[PDB]
Amino acid sequence: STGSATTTPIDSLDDAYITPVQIGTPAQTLNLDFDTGSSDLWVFSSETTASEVDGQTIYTPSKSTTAKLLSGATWSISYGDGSSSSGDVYTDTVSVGGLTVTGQAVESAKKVSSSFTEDSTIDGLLGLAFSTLNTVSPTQQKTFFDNAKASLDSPVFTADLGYHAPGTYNFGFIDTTAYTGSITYTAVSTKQGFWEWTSTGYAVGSGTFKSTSIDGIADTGTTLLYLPATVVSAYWAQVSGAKSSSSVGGYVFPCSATLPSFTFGVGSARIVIPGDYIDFGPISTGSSSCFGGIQSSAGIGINIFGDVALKAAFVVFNGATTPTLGFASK
Repeated sequence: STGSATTTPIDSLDDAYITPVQIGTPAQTLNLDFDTGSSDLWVFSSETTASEVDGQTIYTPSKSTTAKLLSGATWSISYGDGSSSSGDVYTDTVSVGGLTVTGQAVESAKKVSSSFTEDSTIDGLLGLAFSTLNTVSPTQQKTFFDNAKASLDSPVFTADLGYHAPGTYNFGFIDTTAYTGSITYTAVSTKQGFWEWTSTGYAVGSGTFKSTSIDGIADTGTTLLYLPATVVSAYWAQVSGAKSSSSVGGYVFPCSATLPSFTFGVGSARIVIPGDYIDFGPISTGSSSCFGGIQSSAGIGINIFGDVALKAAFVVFNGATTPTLGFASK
């Protein structure tokens, strides 16, 4: 089998992407944030504290003839950005882009943090990291990809995120029309439960390539590119007037600037992030200070190849017995 679904930016800055997901019978369609950095499929629901729901579409398991309470199971998750959610668990039929899994753990939120409530466009998350990170207790549950894998034509999914435009998540096949040149594959460590890999270096604008190993994760659920402070300082030094602002929480730059590109290495291959992808707009309405899309990972504890980086590429998440990652230009 295969599946193919369009993913759409939630706003004009590509702060996140939402993908429609069918849950239950008859189908209830919710717009979920596909997150290769976590492993829980959780939704706003009829069980979510009413004051914490503001415009989201909810899953109502009592209206689904295929929903079953997973008795005794609970979940609770905290994300890198400090947001969180928790609740109980149902199993139900879940379909993405024509690909159907029966018996999928659908984690129903009883509580969500303010960041989730305040974002009316995201109805929940669909985790695509390794199932070892799943938070369901006392019986850990599998991700949608893990459940689908044996049925797929090939044990892979791909992310093709757009810049200020829709893109695609495919399951079970590699669309050879969706990228230019060849896909370069690189080793993955699953030791921390992430799609963790090692970039071979970077360049700033038209500058020379610096060969240096940068360990990080491919994370579709993180907006920005988070790299070591040395690398990030070298980037922003090429933008007149750019500075790290502790009050804003990262590097900012004059909105009048033209940003240089940023290149990262994948083996001997190179992915070029255009300068425009690094512009996250005014820090507040009307300001002439703009937020940068490349930020320091210092104090995160890990480097993160988030959407800023991934949207410059066609990315293969290969879930073979020994997983790998593939990157192509597009």
